[PDB]
Amino acid sequence: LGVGGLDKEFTKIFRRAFASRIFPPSVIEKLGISHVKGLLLYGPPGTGKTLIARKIGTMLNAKEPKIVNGPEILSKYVGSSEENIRNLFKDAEAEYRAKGEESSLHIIIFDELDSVFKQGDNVVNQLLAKMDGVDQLNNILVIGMTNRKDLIDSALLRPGRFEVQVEIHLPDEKGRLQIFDIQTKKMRENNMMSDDVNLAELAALTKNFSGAEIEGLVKSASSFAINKTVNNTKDIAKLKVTREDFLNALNDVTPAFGISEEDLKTCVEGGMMLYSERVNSILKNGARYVRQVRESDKSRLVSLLIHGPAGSGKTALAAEIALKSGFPFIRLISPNELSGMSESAKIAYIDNTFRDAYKSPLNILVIDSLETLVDWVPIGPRFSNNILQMLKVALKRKPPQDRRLLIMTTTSAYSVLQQMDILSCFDNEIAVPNMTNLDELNNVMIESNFLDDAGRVKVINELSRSCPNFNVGIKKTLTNIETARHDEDPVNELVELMTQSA
Amino acid sequence: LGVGGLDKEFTKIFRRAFASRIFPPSVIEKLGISHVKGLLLYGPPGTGKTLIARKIGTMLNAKEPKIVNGPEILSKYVGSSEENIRNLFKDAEAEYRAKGEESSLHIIIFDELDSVFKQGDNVVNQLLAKMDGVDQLNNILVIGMTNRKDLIDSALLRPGRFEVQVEIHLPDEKGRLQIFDIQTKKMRENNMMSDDVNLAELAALTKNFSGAEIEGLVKSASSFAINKTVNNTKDIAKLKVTREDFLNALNDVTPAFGISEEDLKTCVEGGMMLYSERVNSILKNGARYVRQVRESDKSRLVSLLIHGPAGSGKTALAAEIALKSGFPFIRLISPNELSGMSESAKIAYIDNTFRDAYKSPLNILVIDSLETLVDWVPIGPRFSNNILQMLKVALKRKPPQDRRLLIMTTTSAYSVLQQMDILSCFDNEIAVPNMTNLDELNNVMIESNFLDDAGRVKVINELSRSCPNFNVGIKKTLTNIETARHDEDPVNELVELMTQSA
Ligand SMILES: Nc1ncnc2c1ncn2[C@@H]1O[C@H](COP(=O)(O)OP(=O)(O)OP(=O)(O)O)[C@@H](O)[C@H]1O
Ligand SMILES: Nc1ncnc2c1ncn2[C@@H]1O[C@H](COP(=O)(O)OP(=O)(O)OP(=O)(O)O)[C@@H](O)[C@H]1O
Ligand SMILES: Nc1ncnc2c1ncn2[C@@H]1O[C@H](COP(=O)(O)OP(=O)(O)O)[C@@H](O)[C@H]1O
Ligand SMILES: Nc1ncnc2c1ncn2[C@@H]1O[C@H](COP(=O)(O)OP(=O)(O)O)[C@@H](O)[C@H]1O
Ligand SMILES: [Mg+2]
Ligand SMILES: [Mg+2]
Repeated sequence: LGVGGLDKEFTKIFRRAFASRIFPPSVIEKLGISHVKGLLLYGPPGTGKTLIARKIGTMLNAKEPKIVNGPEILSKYVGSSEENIRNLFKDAEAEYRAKGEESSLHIIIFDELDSVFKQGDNVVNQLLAKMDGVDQLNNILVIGMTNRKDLIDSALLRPGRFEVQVEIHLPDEKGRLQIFDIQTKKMRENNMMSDDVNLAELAALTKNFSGAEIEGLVKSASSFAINKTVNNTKDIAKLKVTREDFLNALNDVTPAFGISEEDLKTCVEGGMMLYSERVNSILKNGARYVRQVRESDKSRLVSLLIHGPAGSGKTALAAEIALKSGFPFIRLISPNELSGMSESAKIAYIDNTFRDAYKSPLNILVIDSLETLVDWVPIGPRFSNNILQMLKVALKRKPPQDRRLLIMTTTSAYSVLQQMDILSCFDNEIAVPNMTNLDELNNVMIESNFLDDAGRVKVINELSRSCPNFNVGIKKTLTNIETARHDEDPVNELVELMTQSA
Repeated sequence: LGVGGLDKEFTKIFRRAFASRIFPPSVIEKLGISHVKGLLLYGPPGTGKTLIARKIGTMLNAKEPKIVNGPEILSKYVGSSEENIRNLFKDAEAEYRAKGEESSLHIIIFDELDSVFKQGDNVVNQLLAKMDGVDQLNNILVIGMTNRKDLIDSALLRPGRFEVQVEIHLPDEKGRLQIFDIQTKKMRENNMMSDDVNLAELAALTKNFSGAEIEGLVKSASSFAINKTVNNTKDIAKLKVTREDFLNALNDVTPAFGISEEDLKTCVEGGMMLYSERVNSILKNGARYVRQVRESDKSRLVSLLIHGPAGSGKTALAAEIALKSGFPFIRLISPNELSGMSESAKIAYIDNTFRDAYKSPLNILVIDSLETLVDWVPIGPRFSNNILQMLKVALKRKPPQDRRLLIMTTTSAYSVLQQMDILSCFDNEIAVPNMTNLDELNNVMIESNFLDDAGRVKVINELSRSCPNFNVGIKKTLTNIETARHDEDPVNELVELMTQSA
């Protein structure tokens, strides 16, 4: 037919809404049943809802559907907006006067149905009165479509109105291998496709692409072969695309529900040097929870707290554990995203982020500096109570239907979180200490190629009686080393910075 | 073609948006790909985004591009505003009905697209309908332009809408040489340009000029040579522009993204004298960080705190370090800039200043009198929490894309910042102490010729017995020395003032 990967939920639509339309009225009169008049489809954008609503009508040989946009009718002035509602059905009315129950099936698509409620009452009255009032047309069938099911009021969902509802899902790996077979077909039968490409590879790499994004990949890959030979010449009738084109294109289309990789990675890491055994222990703990979530049925939600002094290195460890996990979906929430929003906008940004994490089979979330998102200042104290009560719920709600996620949160002010008592949310606590031994500083000096070994010995010797007991974080230690590299005499400056920091 | 310095952007634009229009229709119908309908260009103003749109379309010999300006739609009356969106496409429809699919390309430029969202839903919806709806045209391509990309709703950026996005940067030194080649062409071939000029020099002095400001320079340098002949004369054919005429024009034109020279030099500095050995060490240690930021790869953000008593000389040291750096971009934020603004306007002025600093290769910021920007007063205490949380984030965010900057900030209220808990933001702290020795008072008098030295002994001989332990700042000392000079008995006046001031 033309739609891939929906073979299950395709069946249910036909069974309830259309199979009754195939039989002639005389056997329907024998049963005394009455045709359903509304259907509601919901799911994430770009998944092919309209494609279903169009392709089904071809099997009935029905009229090509009318299509309407909510925001248009709502943003039009009330006058033509009002009169446009009544103008719609005249065709479905007209053939009913001419032919009645022999009349051909009519269909109307009403897009963005939630836009009416997210603030059309006349439209809702008129739209119902034509299908459920006394002026009941039997010709019509209205398809509603929305991204959010929770905004539509139950007054529309009682029987006779929108009585059947279906959910559309992102395609799994068996499905993307079908969607490639649909999109590429014309390139294959004309032999414009090389034979080194193999679609069983491309279905595995496109780990989370939706249906609409796979076209962008095919179209983008094809655009290299054209540009390779332009600049009105021969070989126009001899063009081929190559597996090289199908691997360059993966850099020009970036998926939604993907990995934010210019965050983390190049931004959050300036090193990772295993100066002490305690670092190896923490990275082994972090990697164990990542596999427990992958390989267990019994725990779909885990959340961890990472805490310690300021500048001790918490955020780089939370990112390093994530990039090695390989999960399809990763995002973070940090103060850099929320700057300049009003409080009423901040709560909507947090809420929308969690609504996305319930749509992929595996997920990670990172929350950076929880004490800063709440606006804590100790002089009052002053803080936002509305934002605190949002997070306190979101950390306990479990995702639906065997989806699962791992949450990691970091803080510098454990004494304050204990005073708000929210510590009943977390399943475990990981503590990060500062540096405290001169042997650890020797490892840092070696690993960063400070200077030749004759110099490093004197620096350790000098501190060994000037300040044997110092206590300083790794973030500051790597700064003092880097400024002394540029002075006249590093050995006599680095000691003076470290004793000031001690 | 006549556009310079934008090599890499040109390939990326041509490959995706236009190459598909060059091949014959029969081969595109063979592949089955579909033409891209929208392209988004963003960057700083005056950098040739509109220029590119005209000069690309001439290679296709397409029709002259229509132009419409966002505020010219929005500020009209709604009725004629609404009608104009329907009017704009009338030509593209009419040719399509006459030619069908073989119609020539049409192109439309939509300027200040970010004006529509910062409040347009009708005009947004109608614009989408012509490119994404049932009535979608194949003849059009729509070019969008913005400066503040983050104001675009991501609903515009999904496949099929504004699918491709490109950033235009300020030119580097390899590029500014090409712009002078283009702009001077007519002057050189008519021989109206002297042989004493050297375009490879002027490209180096125009250290941060944008393309639109080099037109202003070349025009202004020509106006001197014209005016030199008027008050209109015979022998006009003798004209030449000369190297000196560019050196005079380079004072009449001043760029954005340049030094705020007169607000640093004339206001903040009023004599710098090396009265004591502590002052040599602060300037030496301050000049080290300026070459760390210039030369090191691994550190791209640095922030310093300068703190100490009132009137000690803190603001004059911050400006003296800046004016010797030679960095291209320098600015300061001080209470004089924000006086009389509303709290909702103060936050907007601070935010916009940091987003300019992220566009140049090297930058400095001075943030003066930190406890005054917050309005802190101890009787309540009262202060603004919304401004404090604006600064606490902005001091930690690293600049994008291998750019770098140095931040310096000054305070008198170290005992208060220790309560607001913001001292984790700063990498090093510099202390500026008061005067305490009569050798320091002697050095200040010698530098400023208070009076002949046979008198100058007596001031110290009396203070040495009247009150040796005087403790005063340099700001008050220079004020006392200047008011005694105009008296009848300078010796007693200065001794009295310093004894009282202590
Ligand atoms: N083994 C390590 N553990 C932690 N950090 C390391 C290690 N090796 C190098 N680093 C570096 O130390 C710095 C730690 O910075 P980071 O921002 O994570 O500190 P932080 O404690 O989170 O700061 P804040 O408390 O202000 O959030 C980074 O530049 C990181 O590359
Ligand atoms: N070595 C020096 N260091 C600092 N200032 C000096 C020095 N020599 C002369 N001056 C002069 O002393 C004055 C110091 O004034 P300035 O406004 O910098 O004080 P301040 O510490 O900023 O005062 P406030 O604490 O109110 O900001 C300036 O006019 C400056 O030119
Ligand atoms: N499962 C699928 N199989 C084939 N094509 C698909 C599929 N999903 C999306 N598409 C393609 O993307 C478009 C259909 O999705 P569309 O209806 O535009 O998204 P939405 O449902 O958000 O309106 C068509 O161009 C269609 O060919
Ligand atoms: N890269 C460039 N090469 C040559 N001239 C340029 C360039 N960029 C800008 N100019 C000059 O600046 C003038 C105005 O630029 P404009 O296209 O209006 O910039 P924008 O549209 O981004 O404001 C142009 O007419 C042109 O002569
Ligand atoms: Mg942190
Ligand atoms: Mg000052």
